[PDB]
Amino acid sequence: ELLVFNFLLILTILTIWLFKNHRFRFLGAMVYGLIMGLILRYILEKMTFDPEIFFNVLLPPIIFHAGYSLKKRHFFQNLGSILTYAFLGTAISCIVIGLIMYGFVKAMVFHFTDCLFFGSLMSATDPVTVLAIFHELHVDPDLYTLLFGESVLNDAVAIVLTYSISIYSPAAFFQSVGNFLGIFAGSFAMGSAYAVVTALLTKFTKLCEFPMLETGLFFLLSWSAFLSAEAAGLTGIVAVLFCGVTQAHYTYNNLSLDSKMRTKQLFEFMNFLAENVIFCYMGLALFTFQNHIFNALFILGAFLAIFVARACNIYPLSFLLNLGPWNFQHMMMFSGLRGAIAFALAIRDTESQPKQMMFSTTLLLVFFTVWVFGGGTTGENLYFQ
Amino acid sequence: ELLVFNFLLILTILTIWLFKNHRFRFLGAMVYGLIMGLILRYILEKMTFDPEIFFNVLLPPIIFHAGYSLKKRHFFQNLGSILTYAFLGTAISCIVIGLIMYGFVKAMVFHFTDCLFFGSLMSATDPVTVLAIFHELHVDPDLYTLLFGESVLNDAVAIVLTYSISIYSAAFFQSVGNFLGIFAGSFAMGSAYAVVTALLTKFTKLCEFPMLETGLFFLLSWSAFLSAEAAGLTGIVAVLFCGVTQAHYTYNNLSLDSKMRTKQLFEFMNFLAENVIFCYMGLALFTFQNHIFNALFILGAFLAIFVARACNIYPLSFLLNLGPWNFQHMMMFSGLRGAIAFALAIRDTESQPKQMMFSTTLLLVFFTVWVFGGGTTGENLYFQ
Repeated sequence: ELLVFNFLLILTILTIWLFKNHRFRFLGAMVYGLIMGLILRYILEKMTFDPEIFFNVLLPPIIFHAGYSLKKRHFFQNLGSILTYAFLGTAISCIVIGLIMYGFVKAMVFHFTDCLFFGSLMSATDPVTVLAIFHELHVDPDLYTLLFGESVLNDAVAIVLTYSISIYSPAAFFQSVGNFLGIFAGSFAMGSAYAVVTALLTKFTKLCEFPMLETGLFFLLSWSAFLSAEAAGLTGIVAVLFCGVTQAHYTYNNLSLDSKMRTKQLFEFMNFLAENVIFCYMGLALFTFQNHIFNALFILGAFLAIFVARACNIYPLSFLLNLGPWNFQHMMMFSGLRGAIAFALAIRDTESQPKQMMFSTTLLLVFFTVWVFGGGTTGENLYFQ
Repeated sequence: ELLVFNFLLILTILTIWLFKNHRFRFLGAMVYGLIMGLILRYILEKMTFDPEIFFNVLLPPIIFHAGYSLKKRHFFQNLGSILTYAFLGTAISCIVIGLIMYGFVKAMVFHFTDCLFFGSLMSATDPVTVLAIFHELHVDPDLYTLLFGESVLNDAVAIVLTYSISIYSAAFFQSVGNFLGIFAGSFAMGSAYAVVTALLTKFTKLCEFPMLETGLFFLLSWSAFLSAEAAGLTGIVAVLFCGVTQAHYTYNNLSLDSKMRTKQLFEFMNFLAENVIFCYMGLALFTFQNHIFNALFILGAFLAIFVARACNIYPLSFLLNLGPWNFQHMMMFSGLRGAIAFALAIRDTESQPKQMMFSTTLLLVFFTVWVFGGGTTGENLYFQ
């Protein structure tokens, strides 16, 4: 694994250079999915040293900046809608299984347990490209906050919800519900406890006179909450650190006054390496030869179902919210990408079932298809408002 | 392994507490490492998993800040004096081998090639505690910049030199060329990436994109370390140290925004050097197969400790007087032993079943020298 890491960096200068050079083009690392892969089709196994378990420990730093960048402009404005969109994860899962179940059934003119697994897997929605486009336009703040809040909550629900399905074993349905509620409640309680401990430590003790000591303690205490989840056996490790929203609510504002900018720059740099996760999408598309061995003709069943499922649970959910404004226009815009986190779930143990491989293959084509919406976003923005 | 890192953080949290309490204490974090091991001793192998190759990849962030923190106030006034201490690593190894050679021969009442490894390894000296004292007191700026000079340079020299004599087996001539060739190639390739970084930020306008140039600087600097290892050029730690020219040119050209961020970001990882400071007791209490020897050869090495830092600086610095120094800084150079020398002793730590004595001996050296470092303010007032 000597020069394997070098290839990750070497291509990344090109990714950095693409953003600066192609700043005004019609339309960064996602472009290399087609051209770059074929040249190396002939080190392939080593470029695959990528360990799934270690993929779920470099993601929490990505999640932390998402929860550390809240502007507190939606806690009393659109928080209720976001909490209403917590049921969207259940809504997407129960509707995706509605159509995809008939998909492979009509293929033969195998169990239902993995059908639920795919539905909960696809529920993640992280339109980072759309959010970046909205931010640079510095417009529609109401849509900016509401969409961003929905994007960081469903994936947190998705990771917790899919685990209970994987351990479903009959009745025993309430056992899976208890595991879902227990893990999610435990993740929030213990995860926020470390943030509270960090907040109270810097609220009374006059440690703010040492900018590095508070900076180092802040990173260690925040990372300890994520680490403690695996030690105690409580799963949802991604959701544990995501609950550090209260960390930016109390610890940031209490007495820092110097590391306020330092915390962002140190942590956004970790989030600035999100192209590595972006690069990993195409990496498993060709390097992991066995992963995409099937590429079966089940795409059309998932292609039609993945958009109609989102279509049939955005307006009805917003219709209920409208009973108790919203411009009646934002629901069309809502339908963005299909989740950055989503890829990691499809690579869980990678061969548990014969169809476990083809879920990743279907997900790979999703990333190669839905990303055109990110490019066709400026035109869509001016189309409506 | 999931909960192994968790126990490292809690003891690392207490390090911040110790440095918080010590504003006026007579005086270090070196205490909790010993205390933590006793609790677990009275989980063992899992705590000290610590892959040997993985120690050399968490080390470069420590070296990078040292080369990036230069005040550019020494290359014009004491550059020659500091470069004269490039032979100090060899000069220390010239006399350390002599005493250690008689240490086991007289005790016996292996071969001398192992003495070379111990002498080259011992030449490292990074008295980070000494620099912290001078900075807080804000005194002796000439002494502060001179001490920082050889302290960080010889660490790279020790790592590159010990490899040549480790494979050395007349045959001594090409070992020097191997040592010189790697060191020469480290400066070329190591500064090659720095030149590329410098020219990119001076011609193309990256000043308007501060969110992007910070990643570019980190990626290019890191790639210098990765390229050296992959290409087969050893002394990869020295290769990243050859990026000292980034602070000379890249840091000053057109950043104007990330100047502070680049310093803080890399210095933040250097603040995580307590893990290196804490990996001693992790291996000094839990690795029962490693440190169980603790042979009665410490006195032979301990006598070599003081004379190594005396038989060289007093003669060599006398030569520099030919072309003041007040004769107080002359004796002050006998500082600490640093923290980089640990990794050279753990190079798979299994060359021979009985030769692992050097790993045992080095661990006691850190404890013995640390208490000497604690009583540094007393020597500061006695001399100056």
